[PDB]
Amino acid sequence: SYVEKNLLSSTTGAAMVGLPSGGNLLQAQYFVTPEQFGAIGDGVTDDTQAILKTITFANTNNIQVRADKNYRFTSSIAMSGVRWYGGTFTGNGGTMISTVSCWMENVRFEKCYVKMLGGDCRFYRNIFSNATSTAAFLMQAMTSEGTLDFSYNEMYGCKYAILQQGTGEVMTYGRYSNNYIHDIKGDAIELNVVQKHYTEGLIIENNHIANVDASGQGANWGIGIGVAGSGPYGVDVPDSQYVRNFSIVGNRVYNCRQCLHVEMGKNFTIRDNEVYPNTAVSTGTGLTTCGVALYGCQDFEVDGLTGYLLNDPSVSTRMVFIDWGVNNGRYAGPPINFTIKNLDIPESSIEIATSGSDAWENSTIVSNINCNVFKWRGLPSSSTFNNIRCRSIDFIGQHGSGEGSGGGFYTRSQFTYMKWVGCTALSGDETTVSFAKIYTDRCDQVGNNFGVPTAVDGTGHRGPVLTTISEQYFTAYDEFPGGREFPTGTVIHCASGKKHVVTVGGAFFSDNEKIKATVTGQTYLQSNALNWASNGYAKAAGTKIVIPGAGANGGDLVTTIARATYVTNSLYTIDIADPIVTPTAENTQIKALNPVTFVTVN
Amino acid sequence: SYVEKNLLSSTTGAAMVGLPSGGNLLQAQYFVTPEQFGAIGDGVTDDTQAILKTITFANTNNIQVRADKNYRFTSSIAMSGVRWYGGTFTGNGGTMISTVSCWMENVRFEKCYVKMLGGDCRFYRNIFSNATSTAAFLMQAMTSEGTLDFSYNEMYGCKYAILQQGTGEVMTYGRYSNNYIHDIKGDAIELNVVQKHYTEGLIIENNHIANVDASGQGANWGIGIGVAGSGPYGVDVPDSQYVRNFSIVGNRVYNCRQCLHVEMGKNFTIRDNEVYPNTAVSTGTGLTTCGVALYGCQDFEVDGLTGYLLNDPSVSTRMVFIDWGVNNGRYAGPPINFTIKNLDIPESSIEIATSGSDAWENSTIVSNINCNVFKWRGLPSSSTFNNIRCRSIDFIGQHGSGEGSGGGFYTRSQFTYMKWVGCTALSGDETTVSFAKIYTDRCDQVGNNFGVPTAVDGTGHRGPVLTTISEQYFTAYDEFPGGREFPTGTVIHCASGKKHVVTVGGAFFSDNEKIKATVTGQTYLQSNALNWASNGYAKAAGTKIVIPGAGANGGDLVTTIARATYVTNSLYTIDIADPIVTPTAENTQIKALNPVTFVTVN
Amino acid sequence: SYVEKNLLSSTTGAAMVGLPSGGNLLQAQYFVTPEQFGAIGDGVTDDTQAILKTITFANTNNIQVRADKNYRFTSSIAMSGVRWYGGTFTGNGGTMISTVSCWMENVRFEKCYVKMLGGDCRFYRNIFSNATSTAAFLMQAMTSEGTLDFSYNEMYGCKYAILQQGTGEVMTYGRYSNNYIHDIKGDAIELNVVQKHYTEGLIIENNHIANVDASGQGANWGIGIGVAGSGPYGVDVPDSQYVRNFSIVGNRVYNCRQCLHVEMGKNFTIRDNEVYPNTAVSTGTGLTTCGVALYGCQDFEVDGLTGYLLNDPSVSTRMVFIDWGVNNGRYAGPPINFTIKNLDIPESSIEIATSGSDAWENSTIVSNINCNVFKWRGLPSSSTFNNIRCRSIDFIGQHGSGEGSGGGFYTRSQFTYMKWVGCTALSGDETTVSFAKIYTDRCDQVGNNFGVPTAVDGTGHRGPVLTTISEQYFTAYDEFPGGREFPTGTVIHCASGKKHVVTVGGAFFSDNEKIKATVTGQTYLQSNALNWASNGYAKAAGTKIVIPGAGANGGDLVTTIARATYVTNSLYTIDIADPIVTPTAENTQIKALNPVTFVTVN
Ligand SMILES: C[C@@H]1O[C@@H](O[C@H]2[C@@H](O)[C@H](O)[C@H](O[C@@H]3[C@@H](O)[C@H](O)O[C@H](CO)[C@H]3O)O[C@H]2C)[C@@H](O)[C@H](O[C@H]2O[C@H](CO)[C@H](O)[C@H](O[C@@H]3O[C@H](C(=O)O)[C@@H](O[C@H]4O[C@@H]5CO[C@@](C)(C(=O)O)O[C@@H]5[C@H](O)[C@H]4O)[C@H](O)[C@H]3O)[C@H]2O)[C@@H]1O
Ligand SMILES: C[C@@H]1O[C@@H](O[C@H]2[C@@H](O)[C@H](O)[C@H](O[C@@H]3[C@@H](O)[C@H](O)O[C@H](CO)[C@H]3O)O[C@H]2C)[C@@H](O)[C@H](O[C@H]2O[C@H](CO)[C@H](O)[C@H](O[C@@H]3O[C@H](C(=O)O)[C@@H](O[C@H]4O[C@@H]5CO[C@@](C)(C(=O)O)O[C@@H]5[C@H](O)[C@H]4O)[C@H](O)[C@H]3O)[C@H]2O)[C@@H]1O
Ligand SMILES: C[C@@H]1O[C@@H](O[C@H]2[C@@H](O)[C@H](O)[C@H](O[C@@H]3[C@@H](O)[C@H](O)O[C@H](CO)[C@H]3O)O[C@H]2C)[C@@H](O)[C@H](O[C@H]2O[C@H](CO)[C@H](O)[C@H](O[C@@H]3O[C@H](C(=O)O)[C@@H](O[C@H]4O[C@@H]5CO[C@@](C)(C(=O)O)O[C@@H]5[C@H](O)[C@H]4O)[C@H](O)[C@H]3O)[C@H]2O)[C@@H]1O
Ligand SMILES: [Mg+2]
Ligand SMILES: [Mg+2]
Ligand SMILES: [Mg+2]
Repeated sequence: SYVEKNLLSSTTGAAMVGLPSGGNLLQAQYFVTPEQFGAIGDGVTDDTQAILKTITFANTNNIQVRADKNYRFTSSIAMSGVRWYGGTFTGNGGTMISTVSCWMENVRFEKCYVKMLGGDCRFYRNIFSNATSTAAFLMQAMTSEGTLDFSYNEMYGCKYAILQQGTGEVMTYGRYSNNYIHDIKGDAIELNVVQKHYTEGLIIENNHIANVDASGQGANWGIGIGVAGSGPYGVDVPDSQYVRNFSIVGNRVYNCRQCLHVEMGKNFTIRDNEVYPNTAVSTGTGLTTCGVALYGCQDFEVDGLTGYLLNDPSVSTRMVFIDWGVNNGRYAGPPINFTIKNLDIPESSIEIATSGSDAWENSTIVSNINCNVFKWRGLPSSSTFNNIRCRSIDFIGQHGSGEGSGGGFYTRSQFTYMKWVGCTALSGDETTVSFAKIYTDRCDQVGNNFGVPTAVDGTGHRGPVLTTISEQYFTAYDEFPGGREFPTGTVIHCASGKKHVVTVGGAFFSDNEKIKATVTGQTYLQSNALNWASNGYAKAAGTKIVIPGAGANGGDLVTTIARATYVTNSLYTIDIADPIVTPTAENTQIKALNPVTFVTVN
Repeated sequence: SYVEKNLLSSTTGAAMVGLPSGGNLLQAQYFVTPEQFGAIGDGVTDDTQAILKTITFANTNNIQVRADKNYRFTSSIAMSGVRWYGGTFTGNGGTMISTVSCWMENVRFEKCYVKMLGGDCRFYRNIFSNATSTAAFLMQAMTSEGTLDFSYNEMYGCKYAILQQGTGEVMTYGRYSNNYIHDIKGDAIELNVVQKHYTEGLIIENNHIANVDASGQGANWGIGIGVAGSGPYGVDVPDSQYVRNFSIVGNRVYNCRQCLHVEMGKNFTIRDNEVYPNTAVSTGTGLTTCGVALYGCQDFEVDGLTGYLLNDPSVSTRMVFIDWGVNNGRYAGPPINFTIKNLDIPESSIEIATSGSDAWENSTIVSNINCNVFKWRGLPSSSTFNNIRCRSIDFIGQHGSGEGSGGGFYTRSQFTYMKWVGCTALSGDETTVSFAKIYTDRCDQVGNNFGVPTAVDGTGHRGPVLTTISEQYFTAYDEFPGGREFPTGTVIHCASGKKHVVTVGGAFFSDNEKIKATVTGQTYLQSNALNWASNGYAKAAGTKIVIPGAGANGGDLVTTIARATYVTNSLYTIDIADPIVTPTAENTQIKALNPVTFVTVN
Repeated sequence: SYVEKNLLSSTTGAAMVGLPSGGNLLQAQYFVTPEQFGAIGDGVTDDTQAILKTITFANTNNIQVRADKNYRFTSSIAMSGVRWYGGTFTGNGGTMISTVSCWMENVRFEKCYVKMLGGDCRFYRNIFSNATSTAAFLMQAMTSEGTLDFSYNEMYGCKYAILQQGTGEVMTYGRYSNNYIHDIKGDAIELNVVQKHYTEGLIIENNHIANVDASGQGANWGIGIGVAGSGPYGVDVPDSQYVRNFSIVGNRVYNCRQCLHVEMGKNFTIRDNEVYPNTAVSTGTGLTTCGVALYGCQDFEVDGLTGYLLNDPSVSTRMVFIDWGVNNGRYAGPPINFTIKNLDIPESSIEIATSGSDAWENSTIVSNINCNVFKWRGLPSSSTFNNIRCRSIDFIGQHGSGEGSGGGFYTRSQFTYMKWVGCTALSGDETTVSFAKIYTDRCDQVGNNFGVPTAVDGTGHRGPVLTTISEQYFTAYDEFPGGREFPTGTVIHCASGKKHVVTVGGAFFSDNEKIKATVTGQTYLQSNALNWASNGYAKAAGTKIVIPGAGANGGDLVTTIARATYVTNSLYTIDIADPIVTPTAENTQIKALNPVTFVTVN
């Protein structure tokens, strides 16, 4: 009347054991484990065949796998339809596990990698550690269309972490969110030639990436997050060559040679990312150091960016780099129809190369920027520049050969529009801007601390020649205000009713100016003739001046007034931004860099 | 000395089996399974009663349920306090499972739906598939106050996915985050008449929604994400009728007739959503196609929007639609106190209808916009418009009957303020704006490529009559600059000291202008008399001109200069934006659309 | 031939039971449970020793723990390397569980707290309820370097929820995301003196916090989210004293005395948070009520803020408070190099106290703001103010002793720059601004509804004395436009060619103005002499006026025209913003607050 030794060991033996529910143990087997198929789980014993039987059994009976041990395996394993919770797989270094419609949580993939081959796959709260394959999580040549949620995983110690190659069946939708990827030697997330994919959306969001160092590795290795469509680049190539409708939002990329990269992307947004590039990592892989690098892209925004470069600024300050593509050594595919905005990168610089044509429109917006150098090439059909705080401007509109990517390639004889509102180029006391070849038919400009010159490409080609009057002042006195630069066209209205019109932009310094002798290294000047605390002979900080003979080897010294008139040692004094190089003798003149001409009415 | 066959099958039988811990199997029963209560799990056998006993046992003993099979059930199941992990429920199509204070993970609800009835409920990493009930996840007539975290679930194949009806006990807090909802025939997330709910917050964030097609379904079906308070609409109805303090952030809604909808919302934010409306889906359900539709709302912002419409633009370009509500065929409840900003939707259009009164203030801000048509009705007590790039402006301030929602209903005789700074209305070569009925006491305007006319509603009612001078220019020459439009009040300062004041805004074209004969379809004009490459007879691109007799049936052709003066075939030439319709003979005049009048001082 | 009673109970007994896989029950033991070590799980029996053996066994054999019951424990438990799923721990109130490299999910920590001591720890989907210890989740004196993911947990009923004390080994990286913290009596998230920590990043994002009420508790208790570096404060103290490179993004903090707090932070961002402060909670703990409070911080942005205060506005409207630090009763450490932008807080106020020096630069940006009072102290080396909508401005540049934090401490004689573009100070009909001590060398200002006066700190010290002309108007008539305020320097161009230049800013009211008698409480005035519907004697709403003798005790009444000229009862009428206090007799004069002086040319 007792249970037999046999039968209890049979495939129905658990049916003999009662449980508090009133059912039996056989009814409690909601899973299988690899140990039930012979796995040792010691991380050393070869468990490959045990794993294969588990997968076969789970597929055939549609039963989830539970595991907690460490399964050493030595050759490829194919999985289809499996739900797997827990455990560690330990490959040879780069051994492959393929998944079709697989759901995996709390798994550690040690010294191996997962290759997704199709279906609806889901990966949560896993660890991918120490892979020596090209990628730790690979999407390539899928045999059926896929969707993917790849979220809250941690990946480290590998080469590429997440890599997609766009051959095969399409991924229609993918979310890559809240992963933690660190201490790797390839890209953290690279989606290569995926223009056909992600029709219903690609979203790469809230990933935290740290220490991407591809030193000594292959070409292009070491990008933080990268998305690539298909060449050839070109302003008019078909929409189907581009990766479209995707977003890269809220990620953090620390200590990486090139944090964010897109080429041949269209209709996309790069929003609120935080990046810390470093010239010193991924040595030899050929990447241009920066936070955001975009090539040949159209119809996109960069909206919100923070961080700074970790290397010394003398090596690089490049943070935003928006450029043409290249086909076989020839530039092609200017970026067009884009918005750069809300960047908070005061230490770091922006470089943009675009274009404009009669054959297609290009409308650009740059807005709400805090940066270091703002460097720009190209003349869109319309370009607006609003609330840019920068430390210098390096700007050429219709740039020619030798003046930047695609110089000379396109021109636009039709209506060309530009606007500059509320911008500030200022570093300490210096306002440092350079503008050229702005062949605009209309240019509105207000609220800037500088004037923007526009140019004419052949007589009559941009309408009547006009100068926008951006500054007008009132003085309670009649004498022209000295020592302060005014652009051409500036009007001064006097309380008496007189008015001055500036016909050659510049500043007034009397021909009777005399300064005290100077010595090398001196950063102030003192008056030996005129009253610099009068309005007519005043000295305004920010004004560019020339001190004859005071520069290197007796050249003229061009400098900036750093502090306006004050009295010390009973003399009128100003400070200059650059020290005297060659000493000057008593009663040397000082002059404006740009001497004003004005006319007076009444 | 051997175990009996009986007793081992008893409810304590597992106590006889030793484990490596040194305990017994009975101590390892941390869960129950449905199979322990007779469930077959084959998806075909009716397991309803087995499921009910499981729920009873789990509730009574506070023990979690584990499952992995497929439980066909055929009538309603009520659950309270249950923690359930895994398995598939398969109903008849719309069979109900109710939950009170339930926690569910990794469950598939197939052909059935969950109805939440109260407590603190949590749903993670579930699938809701193929429901034929009205909603797949329903909140209605809760019998106790609730909180809800509904996150990282996938829902598809249903009618409504998530639906709340606000009757019963309140949901005090709810987070709906990171769900994937697709291929449905009702709304993806609809919270209807929930003004009493969400005192401690409603947050709808980072959901990815795709393919919402309610064609052939009931009224209003097919909204992407919708939130509704209670009628009647009205500017002064009680705060308690509104859904308040909620947020809709970071969602993606692809291929949906009306992606985001709020009515009777107050103190809310719609931030950084990406939407792709489509006129072709939800045929017959009566929705206005767009990305964001807001009715009767107050104290809100739309901050950040991307995407575009999937249908052909000839059918619709409507993306943002902010409008009054309607009570029984009468408009009521103008939107007031709102901010529209940071929209990146260059292909798509914005339509806003508001109002202003002496009885209440309405302060509006529209800022940092990239859009197609900007259409506006209504005159707030203060309205600011900053850094708007658009392709046309269609604007009426105090709009009357027949000119938009609520036209004529309210007026404001007190101080009314408006500002336009740094805006651009431009499509290729055309600046296309229409303004009327701007009855402002002060209007500041700078940095725009157009002038904003203000109007007076009865003599003296807006102070002395002033025209803001928005443009002033300098010329090195005395002749008036030809061929370029200047608003009324424009001042031209000459290097000689002369000045021109524009007393009737417009452009100068000499009465002696003669052009060569033209033929139908021609898009250029050539001079037969004057030197168009002189400043006085210049031709600026963007200027609107009239070619007598060249329009349809010999009407005048109003067009725009597309390219300023150039020489070809030894003649001064300009391009026009619109082709000649009716041919013109040699020595026809060309004129400004708006002929200038100016006076010259000196 | 039957199984023995013994042996089946042995540590290998499960090996005798067959399963459908063909393996045995021993191979299915992927976990241990506390009941296998003697735990009763009734929440009452002391299970402390049972828990300790479980931890020992799990550590020694590297096996996960599963649990579902309620384990009462009574003294500290140390855990290292454990993977624990499920169950409830119930301490004495504040009993400690320590973790080193622990992974915990679906656990409830009742009346106890977790103290993290190092390694890589992970906490998901847990509940921390009713702790009476100082904190429910404590990081302090870690014995090895840590990383932490603390996400999707719920915490309530405690004192501090999450607290870190920065002594011991560093946390190199931490993500605190998507938690739900409510009904607590300390801070929700407080990271105190952690300047050495988070080299690879600190990210606090998408947490929902509600009801933080530290009434009756210790000093500083009741902050929503707080991050603190190390004193002493000071503009030039070493970088190592600051918490750096962190972010506080997307959180919601409802009903809290001080929602967000940072002191001694550098290179950080506070982005898109929603906050609802309340003066009534945390009574006695000494916190300044507001949404965001920053002390002594540098190189940071506040980007995006919504919400409002829950108390009556008469008690407080303070929402943003950016201030110096304090060392031993002396202010020190001005905030420098910061950007305040994208704030949508129309009901609530902003208070900023900064500084500027020759010894270091300070570049500030305030942009795209909707607020109530905008209060500012301090004169940076460069400061820009763009698209600020506010209800009043309270501004002093180089503020002195008694005029705000750090008044008098620093001055900058070198180039000092300021810009105001497109700002609006307006409350109903009143434009209420106060500016002083703006000692700038250049100040660009356009598109505002007010003028910004700049000042000179000693003759000659800011260059020639200039007034920016911010407004110019055109009139079709010659008479000066009456009843409307114009800043000094305003130019009016007449259609006749005449021009008026405003030499003393103000408004024109004729000396022949006479009004009808008034009575107390009256809010309109009526003309008894002049035609107020003429341009020369016009009355513009918004103009500040003086009614002699009409204020309290026969003082002059200074008020604002609320409605421009209209006719009622056959008399020219205006409305005023403030009622008559002391009655005035027939034929009293009305005057401008600021009487204009102008000169006319021609
Ligand atoms: C050096 C290089 O590194 C990676 O590529 C980088 C980068 O260097 C490259 O320049 C490119 O950079 C992008 C750039 O073009 C674009 O302009 O900008 C992007 C930024 O947005 C840049 O990222 O792409 C990067 C990813 C490697 O991907 C790359 O590999 C490729 O070249 C080598 C030749 O040197 C090989 O030819 C690779 O070929 C693949 O190799 C696998 C493999 O595992 O062997 C094949 O797979 C299969 O066959 C094996 C055989 O064994 C069995 C039978 C088994 O045991 O199971 O099956 C195995 C496996 O499961 C099978 O799938 C692939 O089919 C094959 O395509 C080629 O990918 C290079 O190393
Ligand atoms: C056509 C319509 O579709 C949905 O409503 C849509 C939309 O059409 C409608 O216009 C509205 O649109 C909103 C609009 O008003 C506002 O202005 O803008 C919003 C955008 O922000 C728009 O969304 O709301 C939308 C949701 C349906 O919700 C709607 O249903 C309603 O009308 C029909 C009549 O045609 C019914 O009267 C519905 O009544 C509910 O029906 C259920 C039910 O299951 O039968 C009731 O429940 C219970 O009783 C059954 C009986 O069986 C047992 C005993 C059992 O076996 O267990 O219990 C069952 C169940 O568990 C019980 O709860 C509800 O109580 C009852 O209210 C009504 O909802 C319509 O179909
Ligand atoms: C009142 C106060 O509340 C908290 O501190 C608040 C706040 O009041 C304080 O002003 C400060 O505020 C910050 C402010 O300075 C800065 O400027 O701005 C920040 C905003 O960004 C403000 O937050 O910090 C806040 C957190 C408490 O933290 C604080 O505690 C501290 O003071 C008291 C004295 O009144 C104690 O001295 C605390 O000392 C700690 O106490 C524990 C303990 O549990 O006893 C010690 O731990 C250990 O020893 C016990 C003994 O038992 C065993 C043997 C066992 O049974 O296992 O081990 C136990 C435990 O496991 C051991 O760790 C700590 O080592 C010790 O440091 C002191 O923290 C005060 O209550
Ligand atoms: Mg777009
Ligand atoms: Mg608000
Ligand atoms: Mg920074």
